Amino acid sequence: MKKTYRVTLTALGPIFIGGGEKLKKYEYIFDKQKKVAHMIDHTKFTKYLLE
RNA sequence: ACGAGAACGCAGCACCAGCUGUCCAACCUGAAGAAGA
Repeated sequence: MKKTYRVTLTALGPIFIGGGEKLKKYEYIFDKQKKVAHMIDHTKFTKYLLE
């Protein structure tokens, strides 16, 4: 008979799996001043470009 | 100078009454973004 054993994932290491791909820095910011990176949303960017 | 002549087989009348094209059934099965960029 089926049972229930709850399991967790203490991902001590960083993870990568594929769901898609993106090209060079045309919609994401790769800063180097304070060493941070950024990825954009969609709707706010659309409104920003509209204005 | 016909066993003759004259004489609508015609008049009234709903192929109609009741009746679920319904019942059961999963659009379901099997299938890593890796890899020497």
